[PDB]
Amino acid sequence: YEHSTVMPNVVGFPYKAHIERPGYSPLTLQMQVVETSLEPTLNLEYITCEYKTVVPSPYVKCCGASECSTKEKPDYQCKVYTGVYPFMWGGAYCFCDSENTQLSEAYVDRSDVCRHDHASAYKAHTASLKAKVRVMYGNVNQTVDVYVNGDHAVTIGGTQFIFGPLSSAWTPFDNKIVVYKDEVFNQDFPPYGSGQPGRFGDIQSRTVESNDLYANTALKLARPSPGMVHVPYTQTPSGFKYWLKEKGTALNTKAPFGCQIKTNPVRAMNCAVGNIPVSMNLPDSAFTRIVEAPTIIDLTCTVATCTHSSDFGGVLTLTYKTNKNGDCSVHSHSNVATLQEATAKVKTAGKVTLHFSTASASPSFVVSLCSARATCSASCEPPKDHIVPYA
Amino acid sequence: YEHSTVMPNVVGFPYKAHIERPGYSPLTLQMQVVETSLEPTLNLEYITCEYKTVVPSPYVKCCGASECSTKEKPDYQCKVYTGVYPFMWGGAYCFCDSENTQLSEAYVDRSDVCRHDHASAYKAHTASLKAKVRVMYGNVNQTVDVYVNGDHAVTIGGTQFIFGPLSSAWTPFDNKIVVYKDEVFNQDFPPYGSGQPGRFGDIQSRTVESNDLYANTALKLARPSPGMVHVPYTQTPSGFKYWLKEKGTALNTKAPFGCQIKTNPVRAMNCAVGNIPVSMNLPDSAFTRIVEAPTIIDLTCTVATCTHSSDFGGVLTLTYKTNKNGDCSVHSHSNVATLQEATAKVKTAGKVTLHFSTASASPSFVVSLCSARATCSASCEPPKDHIVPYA
Amino acid sequence: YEHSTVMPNVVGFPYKAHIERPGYSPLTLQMQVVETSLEPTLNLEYITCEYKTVVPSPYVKCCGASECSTKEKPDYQCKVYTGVYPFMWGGAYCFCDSENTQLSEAYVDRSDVCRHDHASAYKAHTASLKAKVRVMYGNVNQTVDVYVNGDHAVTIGGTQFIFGPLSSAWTPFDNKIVVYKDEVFNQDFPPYGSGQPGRFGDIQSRTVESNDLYANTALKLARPSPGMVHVPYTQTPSGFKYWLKEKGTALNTKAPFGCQIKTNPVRAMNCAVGNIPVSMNLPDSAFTRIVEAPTIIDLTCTVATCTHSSDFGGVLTLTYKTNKNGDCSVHSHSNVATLQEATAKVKTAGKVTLHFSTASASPSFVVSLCSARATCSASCEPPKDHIVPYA
Ligand SMILES: *[C@H]1O[C@H](CO[C@H]2O[C@@H](C)[C@@H](O)[C@@H](O)[C@@H]2O)[C@@H](O[C@@H]2O[C@H](CO)[C@@H](O[C@@H]3O[C@H](CO[C@H]4O[C@H](CO)[C@@H](O)[C@H](O)[C@@H]4O)[C@@H](O)[C@H](O[C@H]4O[C@H](CO)[C@@H](O)[C@H](O)[C@@H]4O[C@@H]4O[C@H](CO)[C@@H](O)[C@H](O)[C@H]4NC(C)=O)[C@@H]3O)[C@H](O)[C@H]2NC(C)=O)[C@H](O)[C@H]1NC(C)=O
Ligand SMILES: *[C@@H]1O[C@H](CO[C@H]2O[C@@H](C)[C@@H](O)[C@@H](O)[C@@H]2O)[C@@H](O[C@@H]2O[C@H](CO)[C@@H](O[C@@H]3O[C@H](CO)[C@@H](O)[C@H](O[C@@H]4O[C@H](CO)[C@@H](O)[C@H](O)[C@@H]4O[C@@H]4O[C@H](CO)[C@@H](O)[C@H](O)[C@H]4NC(C)=O)[C@@H]3O)[C@H](O)[C@H]2NC(C)=O)[C@H](O)[C@H]1NC(C)=O
Ligand SMILES: *[C@@H]1O[C@H](CO)[C@@H](O[C@@H]2O[C@H](CO)[C@@H](O)[C@H](O)[C@H]2NC(C)=O)[C@H](O)[C@H]1NC(C)=O
Ligand SMILES: [Br-]
Ligand SMILES: [Br-]
Ligand SMILES: [Br-]
Ligand SMILES: [Ho]
Ligand SMILES: [Ho]
Ligand SMILES: [Ho]
Ligand SMILES: [Ho]
Repeated sequence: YEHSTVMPNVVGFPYKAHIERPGYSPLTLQMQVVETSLEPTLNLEYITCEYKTVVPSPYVKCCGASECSTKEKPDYQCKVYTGVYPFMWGGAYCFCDSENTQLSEAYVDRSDVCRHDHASAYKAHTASLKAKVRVMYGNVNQTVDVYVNGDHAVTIGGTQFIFGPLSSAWTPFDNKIVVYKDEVFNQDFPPYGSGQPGRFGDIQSRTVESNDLYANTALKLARPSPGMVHVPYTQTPSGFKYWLKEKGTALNTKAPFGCQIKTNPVRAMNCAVGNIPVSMNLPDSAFTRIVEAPTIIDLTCTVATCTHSSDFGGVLTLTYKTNKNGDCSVHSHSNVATLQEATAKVKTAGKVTLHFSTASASPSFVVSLCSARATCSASCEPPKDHIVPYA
Repeated sequence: YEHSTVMPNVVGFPYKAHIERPGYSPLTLQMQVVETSLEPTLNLEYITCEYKTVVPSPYVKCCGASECSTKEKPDYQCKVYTGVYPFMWGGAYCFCDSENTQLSEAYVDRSDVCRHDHASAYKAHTASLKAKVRVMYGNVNQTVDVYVNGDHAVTIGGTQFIFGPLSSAWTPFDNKIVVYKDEVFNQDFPPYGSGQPGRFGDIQSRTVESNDLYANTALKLARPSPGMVHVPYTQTPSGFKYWLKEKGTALNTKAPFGCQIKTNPVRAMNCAVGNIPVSMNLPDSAFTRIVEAPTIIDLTCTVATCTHSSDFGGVLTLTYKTNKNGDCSVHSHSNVATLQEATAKVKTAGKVTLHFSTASASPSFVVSLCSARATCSASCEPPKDHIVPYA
Repeated sequence: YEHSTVMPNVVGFPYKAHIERPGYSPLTLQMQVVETSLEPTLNLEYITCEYKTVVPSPYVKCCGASECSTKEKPDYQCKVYTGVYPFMWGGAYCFCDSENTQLSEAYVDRSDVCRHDHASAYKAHTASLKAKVRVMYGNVNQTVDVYVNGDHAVTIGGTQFIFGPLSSAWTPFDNKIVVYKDEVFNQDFPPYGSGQPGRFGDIQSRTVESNDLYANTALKLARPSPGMVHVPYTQTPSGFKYWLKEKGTALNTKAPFGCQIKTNPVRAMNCAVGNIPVSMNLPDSAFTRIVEAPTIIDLTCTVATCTHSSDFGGVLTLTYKTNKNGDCSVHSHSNVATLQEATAKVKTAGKVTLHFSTASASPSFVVSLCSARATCSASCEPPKDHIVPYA
C-alpha cells in the first residue's frame, strides 16, 4: 500500500490526518514544516570602501625640466608644470629668465578602514534549498530533512515515509547582490573595472588584502598656488560614503512571501512557496484529513501609513474576533495589492499587522484572514526623493 | 478517505474524472483552471522623459570681469568668456584687458510634457501568484482560489477539497523592468545617478513631481558669436526620444509559455507552468480519469516568415483535419526550436497559427498537435540592424 | 481506478513500485528520468570582437587651411594642426606667407577576424523544459516525454498513464548571458550603444555582417612629429582581448544542482530540481513502493583544495565501503556549505569526488552519502586577484 499526498511549504500551517487503520486505536498523524533554508552560491566579484588619496612630496625642479613617465598605481596621475616654478623663497632657484618645471603626482589606495567597514558585491545563484519537517505520528515525534535536489525515504513509527522533492525553489535573491554588514541588497552593482566616481564602486578590489586595486575618483591635478609649495587637486568625495546615504532599505525587510533574510552564511529562511509531497504504506481508506481552522468574524481593515510605488510601503491592521487562538492564512483578492507575509497568528486579543504593497495611490483591495474577508481603502504618498549626487 | 491528484496549471486543458461511488448515479467531476495572476512588487527606481534645456538671460560685463561659482542645478554649467564681440556703452570704457567678459550659464529640467508622456523604471520581484479554478462537481459549479503561498481547503458538493499550493511560480518579468504606456520591457536600465547622454535615462528623477532631477546631457557652453549677444552651446538630442526608436518589441508579445502581459496593475496572466494538486474524501477506487482529446490527422507545417536570433521571430501554420472541435496542446520535440504558446484551439476549419523561436538560420524541427506530429523546415533572416546613436 | 504518485526529477535515482494486482503474476513497475532539456529563448543583443583601427590618407596641406567636418564612420575623429616643419617644401608648390597645415583623421571597424572569433551577448529567458522518462512496466519498456507547459497522457502496457506537468522549471541561465565558443557565461554585459574602451563590448554590432557598428575605443588624434608625415594617435588595446584574460570560468562547470551546460542549441541538461507526478488505472492497494539503496559505511571526508568565495571552489573526496555498486544521493546538512552535484555513483572501489562551495574560510560541514554521514573540515584561500585593466 502506498498513499500519496502533499502538504504546503509554509512554516506553521500544519497537515493533520486521522489515520483510522482497522485494527484498533486510531492514529493521529500530523506533520508540519518548521524551517526552510535556501542558500545561494555567492561568487565574490569585488569589494569597495572609503578611499584614501595619496600624494607624495613634490619634485621642485629648475629649467632643466623633467618629464614623468607612467607607473602602475590606482588612478595614477602626474603632470610636468612648465613655468609653474613657484619662484623665489631664499637663495637662487633657476636663474633662467624663462621657466623651470614642477613634477606633481598622486594616486589612490583604499582607506585604512576598509578592513572593518566595507561592502561586498557577490554574484549569487540558488545552490540548494532544504526544509525541516516535524512529523508527529501517533506517539512518536521525528524530524526529517527534505530537499529539492532529490527525495528522501525514511522509516518512522514502523511506517515507511518518502518525502518527494520540494515542488520548487524560489529565491528572493537576484543574480547580483551586495552584502554590507548584517544587511543584504539586490543591486546591479557596476562590474569590476567599471566603477564610476562618486558612486558605489568608486574603487574596487577583489578582496580587502587584494592587490588589484582599481579606482576612478576623477583625481585632477591643479596648478600650484604661489607661496608654500604643495599639491593642489580636485576629486570626488568617496562614492562609498554617498552610497551609504543612498542605498534604500535592505532586502531584510522587503523580502516577499514572508521570506526572512539572514547574514552570516547568507540565506533566505521560511520562504513560503510550493509544496512537499509525501507517501506511506497505508490505503487511502484508512486516511482521512482533518482541517480545524480558527473561525474568525467581524473583520476590519485599517491602513495606517502607506507609500506609493515601493516594496511593501503600506501597513494594514486587522481587528477581529476569534473563537480559538491559532494560526491563519492571509491573502489579497485584488491584483492591485500584494501582501508580504503569507500567514499570521491569531490571538484572542484581536490585533494583526500586515505589510502590503501596491503601485496605485488610493487603492481599494480586499484582504483575508482565513475564511473571513474585509475591504481596505487608503491613500498613499509617492516615494521619497532620491539623494542627488555631486551636481 | 483521501484521494490525491494533480491537474495541469494551464488555462483550458481540463481535468475530467468519472467518480463512480458505489451507491447509485455516477458523478462526473471536472475542474479546470480559468485564469492565472502573477503580480510582482514594483519598486519604482526612477522615471525619465524628454528633457528641456534652460538658459537664463546672459550677464553682459565689462573688463571688470566676474567669475562664476557653481550652483546646484541639473547638469548645471557656466563659463566666463574673456574678450567677446566689439560693441559698447559710452565710448568703449571697460579697458583693463579682456575688453569684455561674458558670464554664460544653462542647466536642465524635465520637459513640460513628462507628466503625460514618460516611462518608468521599476525594480520588480514576484510578490504572489494565484489562480482561479472552476470545479464542476456533478450538478454544482464553484470557483476556488488557489495560491503558492499556502494551500486552501474548501467544501463543495458536500465533499471536502484541498487545493495544495501551486507547484511553482514562474515569472516572465526580470528583476529590472521599464513600463511605458501599455507596454512593458525587460531592460537593464542604467541605475539612478548614472544616466548617459543620448541614451535612455538621459535625465532621471524618482517621480515626475520629484525634486531630485538628475541629468547628463553633455551640455557644453560655446563662445558667443559677434553680432547679437545670445548663448551658444552643444548638447545631445533627448536620449528618451532615441530610446523610443531603439527599444525593440515589448514583452507583451514575447512572453514565453503563453504568458499574457497586462499593464494597469502590471502582471502576467495565464502563464502555463506547473501543476495544482488536490485531494478529496473518496477512495482511489471510486475515481477513474477520463481523457477525451480531439483526434487529429494529416498534419502539415508551413513556416511563413522567420527571423533569426530574436524572441519568437518565426511563425508556423498548421493545416489539419479534426474529428471534433476542441483544445489541443502544442509542443516541439527538437531543442533547436521553441514554441511560444503551449496550447491551441482546434477548429474544424483546419487552421492553427503558432509563434516559434530559434537561433539557427535554416532549422528543422518537429511541432506537435495533440498526438499528431509534423516536420517544419524554414530559412530565417538575421535580426534587424540596430539604430546607431549620435555618432 | 486512479492512483497518483510523484517521482523525483533527477536523472538516475529511479522509482520502483511492486504492483501486486490480485489476478496473477506480480508486475514490477519502474520509471526513471534519463534526460532533461531546458532551452532558453536567446534574443541576440549584439556581438563584439577584436577591433581594427583605420587611418585614411593624411591631408598634406601647405598654403591652405582645409577644415574637417564630421563623418559618419565609427567614433570618427578629426583634428587639423599647423606644424610638420621639418622642411619638405620647395616654393614652386607652396610660396606661402603662412605656415603649414595638416588634417589627420581615423575611425574604427571590426577586425577581419570577427567572423571566426567573436563572442555573443544574448538576452535569454526560459522557453521550455522537457524530460525523457523511461518506464519499464513488467515486460515492456517505453520512453515518454514530459513537459511543464502541459501534461501528457499515454497508454503503456494496456494501462493508462498521465505524467502531469513538471513541478517547476529551474534555470541556471541569467537573463543576460554571453556565448563565446563552446563556453557560456552569465555576464551583465554592457547594453548596446554603451560600450566602454578597454572593456568587453569595446565595439558592438548586432551581427558580424551587420552595418550598425558602434565603437568607443578612446581614439585620440596626436599632432604629427617632424620628419615623415604620418598619423599619430592614442587608443586602448582591444577590450575583447582584455576580456579573454579576465572572464573567469564558464557556467559550464559552475552550474548548480548538477546541471550540465551545452552549446550548440544552448541549453541546460539533467538539471535536478523538482518532481514529476504520474497517475494510472490501479488501486493504491495493488501498489507498493520498493526502495533498495546501496548500504554504505565507514564514511570519510577529505578536502583536497578549496577556494574561498567562488562558485564551487572546493573539492571533497569521500572514501567508504559499499555492499552493492549503485547510485546514491549526496547532500549537505550545513548551510555553510553547498554541494554542486546532487548524486554520485557508488562503486565498490570506494572513491567519490564532489565539488562544494562556501564563503567561509575554514568551514566545517557534514556531507552525506545516501544514509551515511561524515564531517568535513578544511581551510580555504581567498579568490584570485583580478586582472587590472589599462591603469
Ligand atoms: C514532539 O513535538 C510536539 C509538538 O512540538 C513541540 O515539541 C516540543 C518538544 C518543543 O520542541 C516545541 O518547540 C514544539 O512546538 C511536542 O508537543 C509539545 O511539547 C512541548 C513540551 O512540553 C510543549 O511545550 C509547552 O509549550 C507551551 C506553549 O504555550 C502555548 O501552548 C498552546 C499553543 O500551542 C496554548 O495552550 C497557548 O496558546 C499557550 O500560550 C507552554 O505553555 C510551555 O512553556 C512553559 O512551561 C515549560 C515547561 O512546562 C517551560 O519550559 C517554559 O519556560 C514555560 O513557562 C513556565 O515554565 C515553568 C518551568 O520552566 C513552568 O513551571 C510553568 O508552568 C510555565 N508557565 C507557563 C508560561 O505556562 C511548554 O513549553 C508544547 O505545548 C507541545 N506542543 C503541542 C503539540 O501543543 C511533543 O511532546 C513531541 N513528542 C512527544 C509527544 O514526545
Ligand atoms: C458549469 O459550467 C458549465 C461550463 O462552463 C463553461 O463556461 C464557459 C463560458 C467557459 O468559462 C468554459 O471554460 C466553462 O467550462 C456550464 O455549462 C455551460 O452552459 C452554457 C449555457 O448552457 C453554455 O454556453 C452557451 O454555449 C452555447 C453553445 O452550445 C452558445 O450558443 C451560448 O451563447 C450565448 O450565451 C448567452 C449567455 O451569455 C445567451 O444569452 C445567448 O443568447 C447565447 O445562448 C444561446 O442562445 C440561443 C438563442 O439566440 C440558443 O439557440 C442557444 O441554445 C443558446 N446557447 C446556450 C446553450 O446557452 C453560450 O455561450 C456552455 O457551453 C456550457 N458549457 C459546456 C460546454 O459544458 C454549466 O451551466 C455550469 N453549471 C452551472 C449551472 O453553474
Ligand atoms: C528495459 O530496460 C532493461 C534495462 O534496465 C532491459 O534489460 C536489459 O536486457 C539485456 C538483455 O536481456 C541485458 O543485457 C541488460 O543487462 C538488461 N538490463 C537490465 C539491468 O535489466 C530490458 O530489455 C528492457 N525491456 C525491453 C525493451 O524488453
Ligand atoms: Br558583473
Ligand atoms: Br539601479
Ligand atoms: Br542590455
Ligand atoms: Ho553638486
Ligand atoms: Ho553621429
Ligand atoms: Ho545590469
Ligand atoms: Ho595601466
